[PDB]
Amino acid sequence: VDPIWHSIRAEAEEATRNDPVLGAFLYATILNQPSLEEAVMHRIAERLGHPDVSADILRQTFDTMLEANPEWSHVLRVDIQAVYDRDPAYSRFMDPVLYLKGFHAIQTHRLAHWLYKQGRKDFAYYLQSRSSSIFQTDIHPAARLGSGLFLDHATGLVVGETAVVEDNVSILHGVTLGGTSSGDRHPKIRQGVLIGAGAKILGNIQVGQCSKIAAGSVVLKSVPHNVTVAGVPARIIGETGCT
Amino acid sequence: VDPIWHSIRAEAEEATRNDPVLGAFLYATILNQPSLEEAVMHRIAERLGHPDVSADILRQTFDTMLEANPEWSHVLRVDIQAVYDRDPAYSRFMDPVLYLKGFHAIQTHRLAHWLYKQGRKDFAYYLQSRSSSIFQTDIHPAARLGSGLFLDHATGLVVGETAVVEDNVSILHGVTLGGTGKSSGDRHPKIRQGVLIGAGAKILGNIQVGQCSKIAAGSVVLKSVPHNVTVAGVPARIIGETGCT
Amino acid sequence: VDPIWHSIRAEAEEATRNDPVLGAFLYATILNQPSLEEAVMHRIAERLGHPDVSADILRQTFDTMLEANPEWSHVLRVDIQAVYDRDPAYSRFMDPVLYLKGFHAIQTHRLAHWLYKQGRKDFAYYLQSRSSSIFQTDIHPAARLGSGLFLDHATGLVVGETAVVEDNVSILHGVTLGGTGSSGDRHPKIRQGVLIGAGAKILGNIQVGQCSKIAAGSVVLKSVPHNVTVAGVPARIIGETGCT
Amino acid sequence: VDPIWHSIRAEAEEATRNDPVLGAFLYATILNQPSLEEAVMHRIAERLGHPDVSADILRQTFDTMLEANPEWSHVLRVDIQAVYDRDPAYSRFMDPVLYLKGFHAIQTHRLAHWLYKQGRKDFAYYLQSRSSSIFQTDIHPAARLGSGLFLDHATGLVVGETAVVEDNVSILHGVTLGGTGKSSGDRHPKIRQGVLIGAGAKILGNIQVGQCSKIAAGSVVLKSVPHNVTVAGVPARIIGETGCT
Amino acid sequence: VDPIWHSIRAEAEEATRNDPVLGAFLYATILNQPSLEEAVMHRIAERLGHPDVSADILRQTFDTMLEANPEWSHVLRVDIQAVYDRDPAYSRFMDPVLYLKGFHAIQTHRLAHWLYKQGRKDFAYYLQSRSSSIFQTDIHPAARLGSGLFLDHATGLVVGETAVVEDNVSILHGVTLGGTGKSSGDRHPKIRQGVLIGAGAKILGNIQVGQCSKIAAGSVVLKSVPHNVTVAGVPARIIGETGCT
Amino acid sequence: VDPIWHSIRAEAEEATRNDPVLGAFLYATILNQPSLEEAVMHRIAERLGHPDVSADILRQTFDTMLEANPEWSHVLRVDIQAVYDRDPAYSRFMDPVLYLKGFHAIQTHRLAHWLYKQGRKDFAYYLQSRSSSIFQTDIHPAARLGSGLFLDHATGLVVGETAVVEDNVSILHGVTLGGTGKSSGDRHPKIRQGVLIGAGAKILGNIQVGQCSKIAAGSVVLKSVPHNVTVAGVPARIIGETGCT
Ligand SMILES: [Mg+2]
Ligand SMILES: [Mg+2]
Ligand SMILES: [Mg+2]
Ligand SMILES: [Mg+2]
Ligand SMILES: [Mg+2]
Repeated sequence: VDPIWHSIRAEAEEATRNDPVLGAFLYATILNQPSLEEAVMHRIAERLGHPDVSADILRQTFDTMLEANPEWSHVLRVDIQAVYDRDPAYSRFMDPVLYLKGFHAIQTHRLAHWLYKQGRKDFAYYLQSRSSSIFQTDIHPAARLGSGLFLDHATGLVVGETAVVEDNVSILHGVTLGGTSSGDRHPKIRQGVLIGAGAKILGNIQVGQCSKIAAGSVVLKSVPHNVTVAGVPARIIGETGCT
Repeated sequence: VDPIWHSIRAEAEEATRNDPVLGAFLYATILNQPSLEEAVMHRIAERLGHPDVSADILRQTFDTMLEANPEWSHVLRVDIQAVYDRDPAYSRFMDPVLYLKGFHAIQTHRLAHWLYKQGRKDFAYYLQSRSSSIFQTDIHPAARLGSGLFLDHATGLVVGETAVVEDNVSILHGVTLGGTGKSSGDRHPKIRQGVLIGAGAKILGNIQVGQCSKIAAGSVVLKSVPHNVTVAGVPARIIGETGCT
Repeated sequence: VDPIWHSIRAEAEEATRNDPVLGAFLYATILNQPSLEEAVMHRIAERLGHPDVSADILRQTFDTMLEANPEWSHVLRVDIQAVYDRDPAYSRFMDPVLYLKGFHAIQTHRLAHWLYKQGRKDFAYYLQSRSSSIFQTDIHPAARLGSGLFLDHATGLVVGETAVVEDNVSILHGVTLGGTGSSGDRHPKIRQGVLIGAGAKILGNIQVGQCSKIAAGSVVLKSVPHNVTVAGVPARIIGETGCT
Repeated sequence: VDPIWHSIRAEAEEATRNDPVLGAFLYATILNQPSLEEAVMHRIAERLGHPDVSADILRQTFDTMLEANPEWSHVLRVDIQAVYDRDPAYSRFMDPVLYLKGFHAIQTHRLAHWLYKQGRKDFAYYLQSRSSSIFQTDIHPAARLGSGLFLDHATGLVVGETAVVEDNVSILHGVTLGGTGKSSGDRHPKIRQGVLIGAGAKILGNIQVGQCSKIAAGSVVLKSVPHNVTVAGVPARIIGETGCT
Repeated sequence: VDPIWHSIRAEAEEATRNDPVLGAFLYATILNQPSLEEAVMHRIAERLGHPDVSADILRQTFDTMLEANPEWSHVLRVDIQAVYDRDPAYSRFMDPVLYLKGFHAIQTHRLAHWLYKQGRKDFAYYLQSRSSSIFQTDIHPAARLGSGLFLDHATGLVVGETAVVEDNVSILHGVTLGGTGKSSGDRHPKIRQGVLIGAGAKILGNIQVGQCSKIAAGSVVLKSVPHNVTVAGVPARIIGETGCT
Repeated sequence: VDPIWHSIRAEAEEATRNDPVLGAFLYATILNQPSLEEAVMHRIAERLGHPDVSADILRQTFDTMLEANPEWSHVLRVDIQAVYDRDPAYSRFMDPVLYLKGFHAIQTHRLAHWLYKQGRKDFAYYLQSRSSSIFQTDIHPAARLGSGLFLDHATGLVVGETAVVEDNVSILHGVTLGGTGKSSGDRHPKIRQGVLIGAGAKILGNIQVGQCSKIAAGSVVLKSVPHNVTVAGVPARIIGETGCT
């Protein structure tokens, strides 16, 4: 049972038929692959590949991560499901896999996070640098991100060293989870939270579960659960629930 | 008669004499080209090319768009003329064609939009994905952008699926024409002709910005803006009257 | 003696020991290089290198800039020292040289700026274009940037043609030093020691006085006195501060 | 009508259907191309392309050669027909166009040869160098090669600066059309119409190989060869009579 | 129990410690690989990879042939064993896997041969074209090559469509197993077990070279050669007796 | 003074004005370079560069060789002078530096030879493997080559582990300095000074070719040759007197 994988294979076959100049891209990336994991690792490694460190090295490293962490198989599928559930602009499971840099960046972080805890700090920093340049997402490898994360549009995401994001969170573009203290100094974003475009959340503060942070908000103090905050500085302007 | 082409040709010629190391780039992109259209498609294809999908296939596919849409020839030139007229930092028609990712992003979108309407949705998504990563401009292929569009600096632009931008619009970096977050069906802004949108501005929801209006940098616009006004702030308020360029 | 360069070589040697698969990257960019300058020029050239204009051409041109501006040797070391002193997420001098695109964007501008003063505007604009696309930093070649500059995270930086930034300034991502809405000199002057918060927009022919701090998300449309903190849309003075 | 072209397009269509992963290669090289000329020029540019001199610059230059030498359209097709008639290992018109380096090298020579005449000697020598490295054919740009030329397998062919090859010749791999002692002047072979040159044959000096004759494999030819003979051995000696076909 | 595999890993580890700049190459090609088969496929795919057809697609296609053809695992190791035993210039099992183009060209043909039989003739001919350009070995995908084949130096190898090379054969560079002889049908040589073919030798026509025989460098062979002889000369003459060993 | 270098710079300058599209190539390879050494190292590294092992790593390793072997500065110049003096087909000192794979193969070998002597055997074999594939010259890094070596056309050169080539030797394409089949230690030829070796010639065994002698094209040399003679044939016989220069 892997309904997502078989959906993705069917989409890739139709796409190839529908546009056969894309067949090298679709066969290499989806159709020739033995699994969804290897198709995701392959695509991300090809986007991050560079003369400095080949796609192959990245792909091979990704594989060793997947072997030290077989639960990523589940997390990964939950992440794809998040996009499929939450983004109306895209209708296929194949879309975050092939196209969506936010999805690419999340799994890249998962790689660099694992590497970083292994003492492989340069590899992790390399991935961090490459993701920042190619996906425009600067996430410190020490950062903790939950499963079912939705990073929509993504451009300009900054996430600090001691930041934590829990499960089922949605983050848009232009968001900072940063400082400025110099110990634990970055936000903790509890489960189900939505963070709107351009929001700045600064300091070791907490954003309560199910809360919403309106676009352009500057959040300088903890936000309770089930509320909506907005503005510079952010004040409560509404109530909400984990919908 | 094509004064934009011939002036770009003479700009490239001087640039090569001035800096001979750039001769391969200037000849391949401009001087060896038979037309402005071909030069523009070449430059863009080269910026977007990747081992996943070669610049050649992008270039070839661009040309199929120009065949099916000859009016792109005119749209291309008014988009160049917009940069020439509105940006004081550059003085040559060649500058947007060679260097400015905003201009490249616009034409990329026009290709993707055409492809999307033809049912070639993976090709359109691929271009949108590549434009987002390379030009930092995330424009859904279903979005509708008019001619005379000036995308200045560009970085961080997001334009939603149901957005419409009319003619002679100018948009700065860090601009979102997006949704509130509910949110389905027509849920993205309508930007009427002559509008200027300042840096970092967020315009959210199926709301309209009336013709010839100006949105100051950093504004968060949640309700419709009438024509002929300037709005600023979080949330936006009308601060002044204003007119078209 | 060049303790910064000698620490980097040591950091890179241990790095390859620790992770040998990165040996090609680390030997090519650091250990094989005769100097810190050539390691920095080489990394930047590899990042910006493209079929259109090769890394080799970029690297060669960088060396000519170095040859013509000996003082860059000193400026480069103060910029590195700044990341080391001011950023708690990184512990090695090698970090900005290898990974930090803000650092790479600054030295890229110093090259484009020099080129642009030589009349080599196309080479200048090509660098500007590439840096805007690869490092997400759009700095006009005519802008002036002082030494000890720290560009943290960098993504979305926009710096206009007439902008001036003095020594020892720190600038976060999403910053605009731009204009609104004119003709000539229309861009800000950021005096020494200033800190500019994430997302902050500083527009027009205005100045931010020495040691001042602009908070995250501030929109600054009037000149800011020395030794203050400003915040808000639009910004107002919310405090007093000094240099460090 | 251009029957060769139309056959090639149909063959490329079937090929893509039979093995879709080859679709990018087959579309970019054949199906997206507007003419046979452009398909051939494109494939060759891609094979020769390098970071030193991009495929694009090679492809643009080639197109410049075609404009100044409209005769090439014909030469190209008779070269292709030569392969289709003389090689039993291949059944399709597109085989030479996509795959056969001997064919690629002849058309590279034609480009180099024209450049050379134009005083563009670096570009000529660059192609010669790249062809020698990638197709293993070293042909001096000053060499003259006729049409209906068949370079079968090709590896290790060397053709001297003053060599001439007439129409309808077939040359195998390992063939030297080379020099003898030193000497500076006219010093390489003139090969007349219809000659077949066997594998590994060495033909040295300003000597002539007459109309319709056959050099067997491994022959060392140091003296002129009459028309309508077959020669063989070291030193090459006549062994039979032969004619054209 | 894969003593070849285990020695190769150990050679790669030592080589990386000895020359750390080669670490990316040796990790990616050896030490990050799960098997000898995947390392050999990877190396070959990287050497033949091109923007026309990526290394990735080659590697994926290779892995498919391994799947459908489990026999190759054995043929591969008797090939590698052939090199270790027969070449005095190289001391490691890692050497053919990484460096030796003759070894690469052999395994490449085995892929192309399989594809050709599946009806994927274009992919077979692309591999043939690419091998001929990069390894200088032109082997028709319909040629039948036995196990334990040693191709030493390789440059200039040409093997016709109807050729058959039996097991335990050694072939030097510059060798042709070719035709006369565009007669169509069965028209290329049949080389029997244990044969040694010297540099430069040309074997032409549907003829046979019998077991354990030795063809001296430069020989031109136009008629069947019996078992257990050494032939030499242009034309080739039996000059002696020889045993297998 | 360094007249070779100055002449190359002037040639380069002239070439770029003659053909501006080649400016990126000619600046990056010659005009932007501070020495002849660095120009030659750069060209070779760019031809040999691959995703497996970047041109930068090769170029940096070549620098290391130069740092330890300042003597190569002279060896390099006399190698360039050999081409200028001996090849009537090219009139500029720049020609071998840019174009001639035989000259590139020589300096590649000198690097590989030095690495091999340092115990960096894998880097040495990789260079040997790459040169074989890209220049078609298979030279074992343990071979000793003197200065003033002219490798004309080069395709198919094979030089064995224990071969020695003394100064001012000229070797054509298709040449083997190899072994016979009774191999142990020294099993490859010794070519003394001033020898000319003709195209396709095979010199097999631990035999010696004496001073100023000439080996005619196609020859198979199986026993030692005294000084001041020409040999020819299969196998080769002394056919006259000669004397070199
Ligand atoms: Mg390509
Ligand atoms: Mg092409
Ligand atoms: Mg190059
Ligand atoms: Mg590759
Ligand atoms: Mg030559």
